[PDB]
Amino acid sequence: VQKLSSLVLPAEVIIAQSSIPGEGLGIFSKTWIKAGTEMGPFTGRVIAPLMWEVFNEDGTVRYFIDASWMTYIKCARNEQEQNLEVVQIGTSIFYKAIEMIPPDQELLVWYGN
Repeated sequence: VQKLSSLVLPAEVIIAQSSIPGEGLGIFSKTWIKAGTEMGPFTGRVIAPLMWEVFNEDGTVRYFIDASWMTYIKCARNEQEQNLEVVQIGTSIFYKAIEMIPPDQELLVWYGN
């Protein structure tokens, strides 16, 4: 698996106007992004129970991470336009490409499974 770090904007992506109605900027692929590519860690403030649940082993919510160039990736409104899934590694949040992503396609993230 390719690993894109959340520190500095990867060569594999650029920022341009989001194809989605409300939010202005978005992340667009610049090269092919292979299936399984993981991006992160997504960093932010830990909030007691842009924001993602960090889960316990039993599937309950432990806390929220509230916010990187990753903060420019907009949310998929539905599974059809989703091409990134939130994955938890330990208590860290990564985004993972569900499938191969073609060049010049907006990166849109949501919950998986």
